[PDB]
Formats: sequence, structure tokens, C-alpha cells
Amino acid sequence: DVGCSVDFSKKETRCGTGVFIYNDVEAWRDRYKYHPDSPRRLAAAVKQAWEEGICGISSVSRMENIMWKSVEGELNAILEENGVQLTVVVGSVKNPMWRGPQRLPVPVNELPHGWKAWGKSYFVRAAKTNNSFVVDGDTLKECPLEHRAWNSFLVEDHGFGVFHTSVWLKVREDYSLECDPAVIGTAVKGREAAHSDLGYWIESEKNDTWRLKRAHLIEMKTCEWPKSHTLWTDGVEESDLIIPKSLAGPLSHHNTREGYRTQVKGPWHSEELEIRFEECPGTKVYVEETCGTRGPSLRSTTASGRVIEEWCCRECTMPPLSFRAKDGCWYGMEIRPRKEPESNLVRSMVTA
Amino acid sequence: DVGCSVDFSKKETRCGTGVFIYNDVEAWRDRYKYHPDSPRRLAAAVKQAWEEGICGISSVSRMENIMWKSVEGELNAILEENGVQLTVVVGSVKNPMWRGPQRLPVPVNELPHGWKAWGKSYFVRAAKTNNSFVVDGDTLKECPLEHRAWNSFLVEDHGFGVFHTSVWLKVREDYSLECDPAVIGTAVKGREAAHSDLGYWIESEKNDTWRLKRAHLIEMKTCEWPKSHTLWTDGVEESDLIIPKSLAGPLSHHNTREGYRTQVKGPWHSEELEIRFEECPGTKVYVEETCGTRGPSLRSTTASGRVIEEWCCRECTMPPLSFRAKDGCWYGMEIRPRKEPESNLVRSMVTA
Amino acid sequence: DVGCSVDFSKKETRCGTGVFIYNDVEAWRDRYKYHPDSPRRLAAAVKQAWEEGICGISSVSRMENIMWKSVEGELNAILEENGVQLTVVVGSVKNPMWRGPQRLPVPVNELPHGWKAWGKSYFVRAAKTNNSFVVDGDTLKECPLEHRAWNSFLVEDHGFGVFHTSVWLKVREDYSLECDPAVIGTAVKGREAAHSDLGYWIESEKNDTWRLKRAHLIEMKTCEWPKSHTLWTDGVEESDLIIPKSLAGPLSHHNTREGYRTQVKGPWHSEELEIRFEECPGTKVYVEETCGTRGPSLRSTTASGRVIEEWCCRECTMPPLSFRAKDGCWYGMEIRPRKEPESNLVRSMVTA
Amino acid sequence: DVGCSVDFSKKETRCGTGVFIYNDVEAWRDRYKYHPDSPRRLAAAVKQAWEEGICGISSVSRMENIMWKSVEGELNAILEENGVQLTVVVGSVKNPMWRGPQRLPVPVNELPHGWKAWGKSYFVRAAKTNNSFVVDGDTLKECPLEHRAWNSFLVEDHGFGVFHTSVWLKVREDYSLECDPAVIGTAVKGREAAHSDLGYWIESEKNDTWRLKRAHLIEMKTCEWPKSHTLWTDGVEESDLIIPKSLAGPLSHHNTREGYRTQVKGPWHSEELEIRFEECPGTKVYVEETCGTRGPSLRSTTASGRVIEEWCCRECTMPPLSFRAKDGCWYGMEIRPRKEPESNLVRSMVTA
Ligand SMILES: *[C@@H]1O[C@H](CO)[C@@H](O)[C@H](O)[C@H]1NC(C)=O
Ligand SMILES: *[C@@H]1O[C@H](CO)[C@@H](O)[C@H](O)[C@H]1NC(C)=O
Ligand SMILES: *[C@@H]1O[C@H](CO)[C@@H](O)[C@H](O)[C@H]1NC(C)=O
Repeated sequence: DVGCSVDFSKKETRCGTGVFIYNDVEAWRDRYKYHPDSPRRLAAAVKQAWEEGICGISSVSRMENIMWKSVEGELNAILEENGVQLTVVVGSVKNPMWRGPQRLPVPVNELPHGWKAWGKSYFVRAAKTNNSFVVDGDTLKECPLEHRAWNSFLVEDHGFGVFHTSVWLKVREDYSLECDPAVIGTAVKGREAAHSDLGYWIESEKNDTWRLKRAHLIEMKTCEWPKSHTLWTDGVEESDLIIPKSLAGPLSHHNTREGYRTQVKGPWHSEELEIRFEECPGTKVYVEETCGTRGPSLRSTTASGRVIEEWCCRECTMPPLSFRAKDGCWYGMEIRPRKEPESNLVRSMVTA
Repeated sequence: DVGCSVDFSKKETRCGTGVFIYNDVEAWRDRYKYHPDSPRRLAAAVKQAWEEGICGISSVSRMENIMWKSVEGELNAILEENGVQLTVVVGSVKNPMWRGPQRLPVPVNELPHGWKAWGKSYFVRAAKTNNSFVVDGDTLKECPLEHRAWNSFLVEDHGFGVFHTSVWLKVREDYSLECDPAVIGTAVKGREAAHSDLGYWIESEKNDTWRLKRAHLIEMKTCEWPKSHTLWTDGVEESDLIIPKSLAGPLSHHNTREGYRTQVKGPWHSEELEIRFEECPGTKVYVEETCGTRGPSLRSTTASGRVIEEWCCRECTMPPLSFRAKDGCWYGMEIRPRKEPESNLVRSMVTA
Repeated sequence: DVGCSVDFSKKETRCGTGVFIYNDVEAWRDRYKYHPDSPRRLAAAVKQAWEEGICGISSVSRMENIMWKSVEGELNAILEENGVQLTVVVGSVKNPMWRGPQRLPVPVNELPHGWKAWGKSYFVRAAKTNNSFVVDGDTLKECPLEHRAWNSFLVEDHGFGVFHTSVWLKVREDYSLECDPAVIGTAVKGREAAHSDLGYWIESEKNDTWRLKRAHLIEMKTCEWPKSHTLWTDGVEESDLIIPKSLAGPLSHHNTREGYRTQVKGPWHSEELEIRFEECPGTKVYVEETCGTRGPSLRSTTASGRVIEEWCCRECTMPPLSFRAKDGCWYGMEIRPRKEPESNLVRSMVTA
Repeated sequence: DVGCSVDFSKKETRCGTGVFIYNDVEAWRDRYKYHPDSPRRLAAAVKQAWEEGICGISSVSRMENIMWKSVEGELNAILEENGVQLTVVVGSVKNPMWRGPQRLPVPVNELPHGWKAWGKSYFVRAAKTNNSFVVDGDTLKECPLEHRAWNSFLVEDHGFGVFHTSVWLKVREDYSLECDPAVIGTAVKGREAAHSDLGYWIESEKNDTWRLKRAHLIEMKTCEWPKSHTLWTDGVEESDLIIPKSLAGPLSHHNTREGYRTQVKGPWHSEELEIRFEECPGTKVYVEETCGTRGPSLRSTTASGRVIEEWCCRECTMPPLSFRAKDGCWYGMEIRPRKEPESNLVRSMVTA
């Protein structure tokens, strides 16, 4: 708790005791290493799960998906060692990571033998097997969405003084729609508080009342935001959560904005996204009762690239509500083009 | 907002951005300028308060006593320019700081006079007067409680922690029974959370769904704890708040103890009270079905120096709750002497 | 070795792994507390030296004087336990320290028995004897300079998790004239190189040239600066070293300035000498080739404190050169008063 | 600079002023920008070099090769925008990185076109040209090493080096084979001295003499170690410098070990080479005078991977020297296999 505290705004070097949080979403690339636990038990789990008619796993976040491409060789070799013919295939995730009903069973006992964890686990290869245990990817045709597992892992301990934090995880014996709290946090001082998650960072201020300031989205989950680590969980609803609750929208006075509602058809397809309260270049948003009602988020740019400099709506706190996507700006549901037809603009992917 | 941390149980160090809280209950605040609005307006408060039957004040906290005392002499000189004859007397604060049905009014007009109230170069005095506005102490007869005010102040600024360190203030224009949220510090992470203010420190560990861990009291206020800043506002009663809400007992699951109720008869008199869950020296608390019922906290130390060692109770949980006061050790209401008469021991006067 | 970092010039906070120097010049007062290892062997060495004709020891560093003063009692008691007729008297510290031809011999064997000294180092009782194994002091008549032992010691271990990190020395097995490398640390980074040790602190930077900026001289030694721990020791002249080599002047480009010759006649009688390049208060220096020639340095004021305000220099580059001592503001030799008799100028004592 | 320090063998901790070194070899540093002065000045320099007849550039180090990989596209776009037709093509660094005799001429005047590409990070295309100003890569035939430049840049300033982490370079006016000192750190404390730069990490231990302890290499350059930035620069011979000076072998007694000689023919082709004084896995080294004389470094294993169990040496001192790279474990010149056919010994190709 002994800290370098140096007030950047006022240049105040100080130290003492308290609690400390750090912005790791941008520093995530060079801070984190992940892995499963007991790969033999995981081989037992995948084998047993295969006995339950399980296709694969549709990862909800990039953290888990990046895990499942780490012990694929070791998992396949362990399956080979005990004679289990099972090949795991891992593809690419696509936002918004949808909700899979199945859940990975938990073995009651490990495989009868196997000690490949000693020495060499990485540089291992084995021939494919007819059976495929797919992970993410565009294998929607190979198997439907109802045979895929989802949110069947946990974080018990992470962080190490080895320059590269190694994270311990294991298959859930429980069923949950809630996002993992081991890697979430917020706290408040005076006028400022912020909701922080590995794939979601949210800025909350107190200008007049407690409101929202900004949010960044690297990944597009489908779990639920908690209330225990949420501030002011008393007197708040889901519709005003600009972040959809189904998309893990916090239930706080700090997750609400005036003149705007939950955005379910937003650019939940974009791999990367940010919610900035700024008019996108060359686009001025108006507020007029004459304007149209809400509609699916339309990108600021037409397919031809021409920009639309006139956007309107009825009951918005002007001017901006635009998603900072890689492909451009997506505007909120209330904001709709004033003159450009709503069918001409790049409509957001169906992600309600 | 950029500082570091050095964990105790682990030597790992790392840092960047973050939010930070500090503890200032051990240091009993610190030397602060204590500008109440304007000293001329503060003096003009008492002319009309005194006129409408306010013969004294019951200070809510020790800060307030410091504040009135620190300007007591100057208050006598501000009113020398106009035909006002008052003399302010500030006495030691008796605990627990009972309430005052009156409040300090808010003058609407200023007295035309020199503005030398603040920053005077000394060399000035005032004329004493028979009528006395008694501020706490032993002026119960000189001023009835019904004519005393209380909790009639509101904090505005408490910054300038580098050089000026002024606790700027204003008479709260609003009759508030709750405490002031500004100087409160709190946050929760992992298995830990802790509230903090100018007179109290609170700890909360995720022992089993959170509970009461340890707190210290340097002053027994009689305000109330706001919910929008306390964890789990919903889901706790005021009776199981081991701190009576009357004493600003927080309304949170984190503020409660198994087998212990609100300690209304606790030693809220001892100017300082440290709340620790531990057997006091030389006492063995028992859990017997045949023990006695609740009662006012009996100090573990007798007036003659003898100490009653073996105590019992019917609904306790280890470790026992004993108020570590300068007066000695005081146990909870639930824990009574096994067989030594409660009359002989130093009973805690009913502190409701 | 990891650690914090704060560069106040840019406020750049850093943490990694490497080496960490410290500025301990101000901490010479109470940096260390210790005695030489096996004071019995040092007593044997002192007896052998005295038998060999070592009337005294000329302390080379104030650290050595501190150690000798601290260990005087234990050494005396060791001498008088074995029956040795020797009293070790440790005098004051006079600047500049002057060399001692002789050295402390390493004793072939320790004294037959000196266990009573074990655990009896500071609070040590003994008597006096006719023979005085003086240690520096104002005893030039008694033990002349040529008959004093000097720089015949070494350092084994220093630095610890304590304010007074115990230092263990050793009777130098052989001759030596250089200074101690173990307590030296240095390096260069961009535009700043600093030469620092237990008693000195020298600065340098590249202002279109690597020149001298400021040097703090708590003491005045005569050993030689080692090359193994020096920067840019290639192509530098003694006469341009503002600090002469005879007073332990580093041999580096960073230890010289332009338009100024070596200062061999400066206030080298000053106990504490700090060197800065800034105009002396209450005076001014002109670049006048008609000024005085080279010679002893002068104090800015007269004996009575009269401020000699008129000064000049043959070819100095403004700002001028002056010595800051406890005595007062002393000028460089190249600067002379435009109009002041040499009788009114205090000449810096010069010792060879 | 205010930092801290925590010991590893011990647990001593402390914070204070000083200077701090940081090892970025294993820590893998951070991302860097590598801005080459004014992009148009670089374009003019390369155009003038091509007019002179410079066919390409030899990236001395991996940092400069990454700089050219980051600067290629925008330089080509700038060239095509101006009346210039020359394409820059980069590739992979080949070890050992070879020298070049040419330097990029400093342009007299900037190319006549608009300035819009300060630190332009790609994302602009250009028309290919038959003429190519190849950079490193494998275009040896297209641009012979004769007309390949080498060390044509110098680091100027490291502005915003904590987060922005940008290294700004400019075309050197004068020729210089020397490496870059600004990115070199070193000092000595007690019995350890360490030499390192942006690419190299050398550990020297004092074991009865200042001796090397370990040497790790992530690249293979050909510049030269500056003397001002190393220790014990006297009484050192190249033959005992295990690292050849041609490999920027530091000139210090710390760079030599007894019983061995310079290794100018070792596995310097390795992209990563870690030198450890230890027997190669599955191999035994002995000291036999009848052993083969010094010869090219041989991988401990064979081409098929067979391990040589018996090894001999004429003058080696245990533990034996071995180069630990991804290719495998090697042996020095003095260490020859005791009895093994020379065909199966993977010689290190001569690095001339
Ligand atoms: C923000 O500052 C204060 C606090 O809410 C208020 O006066 C103001 O209206 C707020 N909004 C703006 C746009 O300044
Ligand atoms: C160096 O110092 C001189 C005068 O001492 C000053 O004019 C100049 O600006 C300084 N800086 C540089 C980079 O020369
Ligand atoms: C290393 O340790 C010390 C000197 O540094 C000494 O005892 C020992 O002999 C040295 N040599 C070896 C091989 O450890």
C-alpha cells in the first residue's frame, strides 16, 4: 500500500496507505500470461464432455479464447497417451460473442496415467482425428449453437513477480451468466469513480449527478454486470443502461445517460469499439421532434465512403452518441440521418 | 492519479494510473485553517441565534470544537464595530456528542464593518459581556440543551494538502441528521473494503460474505450514515449495526456482527474508542446457556484496579467484542460478569 | 535489484532492474558505526608499528578519524591488558590532511590473549601510559609529519539494512596512495556526469562542452583519484583542473573549465569547501586584461568585512570563479581586485 | 532521481536519490517509434546517396533494422510524391550482422514538397520502381555489401521515454564505427561489474579476480565497445577476450578468463546466443593435453541430434564454456570432443 503517489494534475508527490487500481487494458499485452490447470484433468473433462454430445466452446472473451490456443498440442498428446482419439480445433472469435447453452462437465477422476507435463509440453504434434472439438471460429455450419459450451471457467489466482503474470483457471462445476469478478473493480472519491473490467473500462463522473463519461470495448461479451462491485445499485434500471445488460451492462446510476437508452443493435459485431461523447468528424447531430424515432446503429460512412454531415433525433442530449469502431463511427439508435435514407447507411449488424 | 503500491504480504511492486485513499483517523485530522464561510458571517450567526433562544451549541464532532475554539477569541472582536454585545465560550466536548434540537441560522445581511476578521496582524481586543453563548463544556445550566444547536455545518473544501491545508466550511443551510459525505473515504477490492472519515475508521474483509473487522472511534457523533456511499445499502437492519445508526452507524452488511447487536449502551463516553474483536487482557469470555441477558457495557477494569476475568453470555461468537478505550476495556452489552455483581463493576451509563 | 524512480525534471517514474547510487555526502555525520575486525590484531599491529618507530598516524579521511576515535578505548584496553605501554590519543581534523610516509605493519600473529576486549569495544576501561600512539591531532612537534603513518588501511564490508552500516576494515597489506574505490560509484547519462564519494560531490554537464558546474568538498584530502572509476580520463591537463590532483583531483575532461587555471592556492584551509560558478554577492568581475596576474585566491571581503566590490580578470569567462567556505566568499586566482591593496586582501593559506 | 532498491540475496529495502540502470534484454523493453529525424531529410539523404551510388544500407543492429522496417513505406510515399523514384525494401537480419563502409550524406537542403509526414507510420502506398535502395534483407546481389551503408544514424533525444517511448535519430555528419553510448549503462559495486547496451548483456563476477560470469546475446553486431563506458580498461589482451572485439567485445579485464582464448569462430550465426560456463547436456568435458588443439566451435550434439558424451580440452578450466542457442549447446575452441568423428560435429561457420 506504500505508493509513489504523484498528483499529475497538481504535481503532488505523496505516499501512504490506501487501495490502488491500475489501467491494464492497454498494458494487457505485456503484463499477462494465461494457462489452464492440470491439463490431464482437462483432457478427462473434454473426453467426458464429448461423451455428453458436446460440439465445442464459443468463447465469450479474448482472455479465454487466447487460453484455448495454448495447450492444444499438450491436450491432444495427453488424449493420445491414454488412447482417446480427439482433435481440438480453435478458430477466430467474432463479436459479439454469443451465449452458448452447454457447460463443460467436471471429471470426478483423472486419467489412469500420464505424466507428459514433465519437461516438454509445447513442441508436440499429432495426427488429426475424425472427431472435431471446435473452439470459436466460423464453424456455425459444422455444429449448431445449442451444443456449444459457454462461460465454464474461473480465475482463482493471478499475478506474479516474474515479469509475466500467470493466471490459474479451471472448468466451472457451476452454471452462471455473470462476468468473472476476480478481474473487475471500481471505487469512488469525491466526484470520480470508474467501473473497470478486462475488456470493458467505464468512466463515471459527478457533473451535477453521477453520470457516464466514456467507455472502451475491446471485446463484446454476453455475461451480466454484477451489483456487488457496482456503485449505487439502488434505484437503477436496465433500459437506461446504454450498455445492454445482456451485454454485461452495469446496474448503476453511473451507467446511465440522459436522452439515451440501451443500445442493443449497436456495432456489437465490430472487433474493437469505443463509446466517445464527441461528434464524429464532419457530422453534426441535431435534436428535433420532427426527426425520426430510434433505429439500428448506422455507420457515419456510406459504403461509398461519403460522410453524412446531418443527423437528427427527437429526445437526445445533443450532440454526440457515436461508437468508435475500427470501421468508423456507429451512431446511437435515437440518432438517425436527417436527409440521407436510413437504408443507404451502413446499418449495424443484427446483435440485439 | 498516478502512484504506486508495495504490498505487505508480498514484495511485488508495479504502478501507473490509479485512484487512492488515505487514513486520517489516527492523526486526528491535522492542522487546518478552518475557514467557516466568513468569520464575520459566523459572528453574525450568533446575534440572531442568541436572539431566538440559542444560548449554546452541542458540537457534533471534535473538529467543530476545534473550529469554534480556534476562532472563539476573534468572534468577540468582529462584533465590536456594531452594537452587538456577545461573548463566546467554548468548553471541552463531552462524549457521546449528543444532538441539539436547535441549529445555527444563516444570516441574510452583513454587518458594515472592517473586514479584518481573517488575517489580522494581532493588536486588537473586544469588550466582554455578561451574556454568554456557551459552546459545550459544563454550561448545561447556563444553556439548556433545547436551546443548543448541533449538526448545523457542511463541509465545502478540505484540500490544499500541500501548503495551505484549509478545511473551508459553511453553515449547513439544511437541517441534516446524516453525516457529511465529503471527507468520507471508502472502496472495495477482492476480499477487502474499508470506510473512513474524519473521526472514524472502518474495515471490512470478505470473511464469509463480508462482516465487521475493526474500526476506531476518536469522537462519538450522533449523525447518520448515508447509503449511497456504503456497500450493499439494501439488505441490513439498523439493530444489527453493531454501531447504532444514531451514532452514524453505517447501513451495510459490512457493518454488523454475528451474535452481537447494536451497542446502544456502549462506552460512547470515552473520548476515544477503538473497536477490536479480541479478548481483553485477563478475561475469559464464556458462552453459557445459563448466563445473563444484555446490559450496558461494563468496563473490564474496576475503579479500585481489580479486574473481573471470567465473563459469559448466551449469544456470543468468538472473538469477543470489547471497546478498547483509554478508560480501559469495555465489553459489549451482551457479555456480562459470570458471577461478580454488575453493580460493583464500572457500568457504562446508558448511552442511547 | 529493482526499485522506484522519480526524475523530477520530467516526473518520469520508472521501475526495472539495475544499479542504484545514493548521495550520502550530507550523511557523513552519522553514516557508519563500527570497529575494525579483531581489535586484538590491530593492537598487535600498533605495538609492532611503535616498536618500528611509528609515533603517530595522520588520518587520511574523516571516516578514518571517526573510526580511530571510536575504537580508541578498546585499543587502549587491549594495550594495557597485555601490558603494552602505549596510549592511543586521537586529535582533531585539520584541512588539508597531509601524507604520512609510514604505514601500519600487518602483525605476523595477534597478541597472545585479548579476549577481554571481545564484546568490550566502546565502554572500555584501562589506564594511561607514557607512550602516546597519537592519531593526527595538533601534535606536529611531538610526532612530525614524516614520522606519521597514513593511508595504511582498507575496507572489507560496508552497507547494511541499518542507518549505521557496520564497516569492517583491514590493515593494508601493502603501500597505497590512491583513495578507496569500494565507496565510489559513478556513471554518465546524457548531459550529466557527477563524481561523488564519502566526502566530495562534483558535478559536470555538456553545455556545448563538458565543463565543470559545482563541487562540494566537505574535507580536503591528498590521495589520488583512481582511473578505473573515472569518466573521460583521456586528454586532460593538470593546470586546467580547477581542483589540483595533489588534493585528490579527478583526471577527467569533466574536471576542468576554460579561462581558469588549476586552484592550488584556494581556500584549502576551509573545513567545508563548496565550489560554484556564480557572481560573488555584493561584487562584480570584469573581463579586463589589465587585471592582476595569477597567484593566491582572495576573500571577497576584507578582514573587517568590508565588501571589495571592484574586481577584474585577465581572461575569465563570466560568470567568475569563487570558493564558498565557512570563512566566506573566496575568489579564483585569475580574478583580482581592480582597486584594492594586497594588504586588504585575505590570502588563502597554501600548503604543499 | 528518487528511486528505491530491494535486495534479493538479502531483503534490505530503501528509497533515495541517485541514478538507475534497467535491463531490457530479458524484459523485452517496450515498443519504440524510431523516428529518423525529418522524414524528408531522410528522403533527401537516401536520394543523394543513390545519386552517389549507394545501393542500400546494412542495419548494424536490430533496432535500426526495425527502424527501417517502420520507416520504409512512408519514405517511399514521400519519394514518389516528390520528383523522386526510388524504392526501399527491407527484410530479415542475418547473424552475424555485417559491416558497411558507406554513410548517408547529410542533405544540403530538404526536398521541395509539402511537409506532412512527421513520424508517418505507414498506411500509404507507392508505385514500385526497378531501382531499389535495399535495406538489410537478403538482397546481397542487388546491392553488394561494398556500397552498403553502416551506422548512418545517431540517437539524439528520448523524449517521452516512459510511455511514448520514442527514440529519435539523425543522419551523422561524421563517420563513426563506434556503437551508441547513450544506450549503454555500466558501473561497479563490490565484486560485480556488468556491461550492457540495447542488445548485449554481460555479467562479470570477481572470484579471486574480476572474471566473467555469464554472457547472453540476442543479436550479433559488428560495432565497437567504447572505452569511456567500461571498467578496468588497462592490462587487457584481445586473445583472452572471449568475445572478439570484432563483435564489439568490451575492452576490460572483466572480458577475459584464464585457460581460454578469444572465440572468433563460434556459433555467431545464432539469432539468440546465451553463453554459460557449463558442460553441454549429456556431455562430459575433461582436461587432456593430448586433446585436439583449438578449432571451430562444435555443437555438443550431432546433425541427427546424437549427444557426444566425452569431451577434452588442452587448457580449459572447469566449468567448460558452451554457447546456448536454439540451435543447441556448443563448445569453445579449446574444448574438442574426446573421441568423436569430425563429420557429426556441427562446426560454427567461420564468422569473418
Ligand atoms: C459540470 O460542472 C458543474 C457540476 O455539474 C455544473 O455547474 C455544470 O453545469 C456541469 N456541466 C457543465 C457543462 O459544465
Ligand atoms: C550554453 O551556455 C551558454 C553560455 O554559457 C549559453 O549561451 C547557451 O545557450 C547554453 N546552451 C548551449 C546548448 O550552448
Ligand atoms: C569464488 O569464491 C571465493 C572468491 O570469490 C573463493 O572462496 C572461491 O575459491 C572462488 N572460486 C570458486 C571456483 O568458487
